[PDB]
Amino acid sequence: GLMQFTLPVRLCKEIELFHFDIGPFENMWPGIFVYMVHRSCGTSCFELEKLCRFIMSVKKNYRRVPYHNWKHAVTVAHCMYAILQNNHTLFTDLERKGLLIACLCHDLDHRGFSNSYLQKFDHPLAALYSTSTMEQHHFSQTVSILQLEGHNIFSTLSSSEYEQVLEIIRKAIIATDLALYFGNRKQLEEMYQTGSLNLNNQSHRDRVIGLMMTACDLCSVTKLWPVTKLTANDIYAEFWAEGDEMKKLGIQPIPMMDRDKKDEVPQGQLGFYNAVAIPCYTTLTQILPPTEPLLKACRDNLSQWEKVIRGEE
Ligand SMILES: Cc1nc2ccc(CCc3nc(-c4ccccc4)cn3C)nn2c1C
Ligand SMILES: [Mg+2]
Ligand SMILES: [Zn+2]
Repeated sequence: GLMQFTLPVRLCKEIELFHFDIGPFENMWPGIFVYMVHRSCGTSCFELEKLCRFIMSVKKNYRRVPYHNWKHAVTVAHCMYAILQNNHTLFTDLERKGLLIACLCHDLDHRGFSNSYLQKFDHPLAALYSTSTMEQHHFSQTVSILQLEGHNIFSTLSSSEYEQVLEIIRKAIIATDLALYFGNRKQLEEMYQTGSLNLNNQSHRDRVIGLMMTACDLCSVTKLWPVTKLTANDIYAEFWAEGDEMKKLGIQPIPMMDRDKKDEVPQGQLGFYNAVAIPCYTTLTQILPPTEPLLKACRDNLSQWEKVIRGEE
């Protein structure tokens, strides 16, 4: 109860910043998460013993893939921590509880393959879940782990408060399906622009949390350039393995997934920043002004990929 988590001084200061990198010491990542829950939510949000047992079971259910791994989970939770801490008064008690957990769980048991590859392979998960296939699975794995003995971190919530937090987590995880992001951001853009956006309207809040989930999920493009650049190598190592598997099924993959077309990576990142990332952080900054450093960092990284193309690196 009187037992804080404290971080060394450099991590204590830099963890508050949006561009923080959680580091290569895997054994410190649980401590970093608990630290963030404690300042974001409170030392009373969760029973320490249950929360530590939940974190360790979540870790165990992330696989040893190049990108969609335990480090990605904790990275996405840290971006959500930074958003919540820079927007103190905008979020409910239940939302603070649910959103860091949703972020830690959002890619549980990822195999390093897209929804499209599962559907072409005819994976059983593609018959169980016809849209947002991996995302319905991540939510299903989250509920499985919450139901293990001694793992119910929400045990103190009422029946209806429990149902609300699980519903925040479900919508937050479904929203990480990038297919859904384009339409969500268009609606939010129109709502903001015609001044109909209303944070007392639950369906509006839902959309705003959706966009926060996309922003946290893509936060690799908001880091210092050497982090951004080295993370892109992991991102492509997955896509290229999926491309290899597409070629094994007798299907030319898209160029993004074809290792034979490595050379167009710089131009592929430009389209990504222009079509996905910059629009995401722009609309997020319009709705939540203190998230502007994510947009500024994204713009700085777009300019670095421009320099790669001009052969200045
Ligand atoms: C956080 C984050 N999330 C993502 C998701 C996808 C991508 C790849 C983006 C892309 N590359 C290509 C491409 C590459 C080589 C040859 C031809 C085309 C196409 N496109 C859209 N980057 N990414 C990042 C950085
Ligand atoms: Mg995902
Ligand atoms: Zn993710």
